[PDB]
Amino acid sequence: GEIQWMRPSKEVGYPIINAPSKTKLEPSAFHYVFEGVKEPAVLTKNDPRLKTDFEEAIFSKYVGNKITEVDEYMKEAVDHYAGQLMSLDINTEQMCLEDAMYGTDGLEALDLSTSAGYPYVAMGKKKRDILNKQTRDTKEMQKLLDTYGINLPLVTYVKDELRSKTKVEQGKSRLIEASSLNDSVAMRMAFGNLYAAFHKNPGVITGSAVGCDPDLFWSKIPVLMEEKLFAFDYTGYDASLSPAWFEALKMVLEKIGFGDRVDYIDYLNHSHHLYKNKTYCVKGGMPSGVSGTSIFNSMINNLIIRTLLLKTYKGIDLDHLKMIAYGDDVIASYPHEVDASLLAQSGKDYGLTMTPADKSATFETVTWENVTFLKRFFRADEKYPFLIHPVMPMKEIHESIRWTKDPRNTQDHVRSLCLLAWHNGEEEYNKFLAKIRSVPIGRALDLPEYSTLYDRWLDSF
Ligand code: NA
Repeated sequence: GEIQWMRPSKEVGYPIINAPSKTKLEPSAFHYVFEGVKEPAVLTKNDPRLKTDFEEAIFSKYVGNKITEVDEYMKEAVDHYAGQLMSLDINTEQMCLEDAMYGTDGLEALDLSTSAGYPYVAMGKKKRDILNKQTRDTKEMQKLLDTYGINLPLVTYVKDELRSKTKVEQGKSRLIEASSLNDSVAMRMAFGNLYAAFHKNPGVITGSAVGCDPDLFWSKIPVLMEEKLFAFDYTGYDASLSPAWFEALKMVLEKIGFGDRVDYIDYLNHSHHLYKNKTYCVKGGMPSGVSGTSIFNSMINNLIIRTLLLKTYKGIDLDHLKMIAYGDDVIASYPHEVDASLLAQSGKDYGLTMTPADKSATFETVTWENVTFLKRFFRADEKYPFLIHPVMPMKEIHESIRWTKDPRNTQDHVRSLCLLAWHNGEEEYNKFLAKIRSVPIGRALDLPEYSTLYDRWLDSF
């Protein structure tokens, strides 16, 4: 991805977009009960903690574009992945406006709390004033579609979240690209059935894990991965995607029956953005935040890995490449050992910056003991080995509980953490509950005991 130009929004006919400048994050009742080092990300150029230009840091993710066209290996990757998706019999029909708006089997309704994007965000008009979940009314929406059309600018927001000290000082805050409600609705109508098919089919056929339930899905994964596992991390995956990857994606879509609406992918690839009082144009780069983002990033990941394997290991048998992606995150396997370091090398030529799985310093062999997916390890249950525990380390959880974005959601926030933490074992879980209950706020929460979560887990399969 590469920013073509950037300039005052007024010069191109756009209003200044006002965005929050103060974080909603504040020390929670457990701030000093648990250890942590993360703080709220910088949200403005005038933040006292900044040790470098803010605007420069937040846009540096656009490292540029390394490839213009779709080469021989990419076409091969496209044919193989498309043929594989072909076996799911995905309904290629367009999804009606009502379902695209309020949901249907395999697709949740539109999130009524997130931004409505441009121009609504500039007219002070919110989603709540456009759709009614009880009515499933599509009259206002329709009227808005006809009035403002599609292919509207995306609104760039800084993500209000916890970041490390380094990332705070280096102004490395992440950005959200809120697309207009019109495009979101248009895209969910165009790809609604594709999204549904993926959500209902997490695994090695879609090569996607979006819409999955770790508690249940973890037990299915091992029986889907071949003998040798391999994985690696990406640096600025979304922003690094070159236009060629979007073209490769459209080819996949064409081959599976959606060639009818590949133009919507151009909207993602060559995108128009609004940030504060500036407007900019980007060539390449996936708009992190847009509807379908997760799925399209996952699809492109399936193309990338296949491409690097073809380029690096001619004669590789893609039919035995078993991988599951969730955006840039991936867990892959092959009957034979492969060199991630070599693949990483090939990756550079495709505009991808690949590094050792889980911040390792060197490319080490990935095993079932050290592999992670969505920050979770895999651990067989001591009593019933066929049941696999998704284990997220307590560090992440400790960092999160020390802050709050709304005192009214303390119960939900802490319960959420509990559903992640109990998998670390009973000894650990109880220590966690005890600390929570060492302060008044914690003692007033209704939290599930270990044996309760274990029983609930077994009863969920
Ligand atoms: Na883009």
